[PDB]
Amino acid sequence: SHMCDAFVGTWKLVSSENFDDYMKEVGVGFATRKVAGMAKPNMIISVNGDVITIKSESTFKNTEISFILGQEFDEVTADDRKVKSTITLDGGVLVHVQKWDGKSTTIKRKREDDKLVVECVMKGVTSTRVYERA
Ligand SMILES: O=C1C=C(O)C[C@@H](C=C2c3ccccc3-c3ccccc32)O1
Repeated sequence: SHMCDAFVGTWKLVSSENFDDYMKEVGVGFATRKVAGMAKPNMIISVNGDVITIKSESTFKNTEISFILGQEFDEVTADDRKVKSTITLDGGVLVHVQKWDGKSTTIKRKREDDKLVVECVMKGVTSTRVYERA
């Protein structure tokens, strides 16, 4: 048993708060915000050795990242940013920093009760996305 056991699984989005405003702060344009904001993604997390894979599947976009903790990688975000990402574990929280165009956003993912809570932060703006097991 191991580092991210409690994250592993298939998860479905059940609530979202302030996501439009988070996307605005990120720089997402109107049409992508409207369509992206409707999506109810399935997040599929798995671990094979040191490699963590997070897939997100929705009607808007399918994304996939695989990574080793602490080791920077290239990511294509759902809104089509090309970012440099680094994901670490801090006290049981996955902390994902994305850098692009001189900007930065942090996504934290944590287990809380039977949920997986995703907090997306851009400057002063937070969005909270709550997932339950599918
Ligand atoms: O791990 C997670 C789980 C979440 O529910 C949001 C997701 C991040 C994004 C995101 C970030 C910035 C701009 C757009 C989008 C977007 C648009 C559609 C679906 C998902 C996402 O990151």
